Amino acid sequence: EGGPALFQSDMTFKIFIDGEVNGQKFTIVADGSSKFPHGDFNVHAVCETGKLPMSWKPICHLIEPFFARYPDGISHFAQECFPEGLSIDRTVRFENDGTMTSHHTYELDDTCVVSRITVNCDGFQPDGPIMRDQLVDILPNETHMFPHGPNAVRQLAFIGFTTADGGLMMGHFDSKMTFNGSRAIEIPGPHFVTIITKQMRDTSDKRDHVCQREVAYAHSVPRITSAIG
Amino acid sequence: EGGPALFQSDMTFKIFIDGEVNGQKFTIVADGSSKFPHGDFNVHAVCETGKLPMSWKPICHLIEPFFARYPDGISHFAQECFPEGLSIDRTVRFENDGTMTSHHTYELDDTCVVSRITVNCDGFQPDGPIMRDQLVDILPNETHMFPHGPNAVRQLAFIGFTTADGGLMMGHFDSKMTFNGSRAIEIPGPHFVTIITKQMRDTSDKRDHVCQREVAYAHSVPRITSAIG
Repeated sequence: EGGPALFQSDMTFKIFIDGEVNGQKFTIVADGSSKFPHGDFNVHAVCETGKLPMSWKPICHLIEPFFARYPDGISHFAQECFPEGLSIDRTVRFENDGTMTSHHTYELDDTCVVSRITVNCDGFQPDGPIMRDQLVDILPNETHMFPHGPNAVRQLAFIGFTTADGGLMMGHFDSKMTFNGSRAIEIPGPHFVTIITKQMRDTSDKRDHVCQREVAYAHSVPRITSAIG
Repeated sequence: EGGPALFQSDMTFKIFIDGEVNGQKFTIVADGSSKFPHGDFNVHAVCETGKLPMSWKPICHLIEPFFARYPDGISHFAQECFPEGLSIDRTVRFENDGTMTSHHTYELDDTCVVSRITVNCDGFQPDGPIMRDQLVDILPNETHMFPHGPNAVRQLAFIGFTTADGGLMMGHFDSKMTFNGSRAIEIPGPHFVTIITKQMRDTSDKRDHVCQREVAYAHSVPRITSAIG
């Protein structure tokens, strides 16, 4: 084969982000380590226009669904999209603040994964927690995956960020992964992917950047057999 | 504060819902039971105005967060809420359909929680799957519970329902649970409550009713410390 067959070796991956936020175009390149059976992987990403013009927090999701660990019995869409690869459209709407809108595309490089991304960030508060970099932590979460028509899936998530003064900035994440190819592909039934993420600027680098860790795995949930028995 | 002490016995509950949908009033009354350790309780619901004019499925979250089994280490906020009690303001925005707005008060009467709810459902598509009773089941979810101000927690969820043509009706659920008391109560950290829900008709009760079983348990997700391993 195959699709998930391709993913049984250890893996590297490459991320070319080409973003902007309220005007300031920037470029971010990152590259990647994920060891079979995946589920746990770290990213080094380097801001190539020197300094990043806003927080690195909201970048987390931008910097690899195929690397989530799936149990047998839940079909691994993101992995089955290969080799044809997949695209992603995604909005994240932060309350009383801005909206990221990414478009990602992905290509397999026999055992590498090239990821090429546009992201616009607009209507954002320049005085707010993302620009003033008042974003303390990134709450873990149970993202919801749903079958989206014949060749895609949808990922819905609430992304929690803790504010300087110990509040909460809530983001609404709506993301659609679509298979590029023409052949048939199984759309898994409704499930979840748990995503746990830790971020930080690798203190030994002259150029703005960060290291990032993510644990991410799929599960389903109980079924009820009857409403009395 | 001695609220969780109270819930250490087997309780009952009674619910009065005053509803309207597309300008047509309806009333639902419910009762049920939740034996310690709780988290798997059932409710018998009856429409007091004859025939309900919409699917029963979307009524599910209306007919008891204090009956979610928590584990130690997470404050079980809806339980700390007594003896005083708690209220909920909840909105469910359905994709391309209407909104359900509800206000709930909860009172404890010895070992009975009495619930009083007014809900308004507006802008619902008359030929839609909700008004045409074409919802077929309810998808299990992972609500996300966040602490909110000094007196409240916020609950956020994707509540989906399978329609009869096997598509998906998706609700954006946003709920604020407020402590009615003037003391200070412990505001738990960000966690989750998993909810599984199933409805069935008891064929002995000739009235318009549902029996609804719910499995609900809170859990939190371990927060990675090393950005390494």
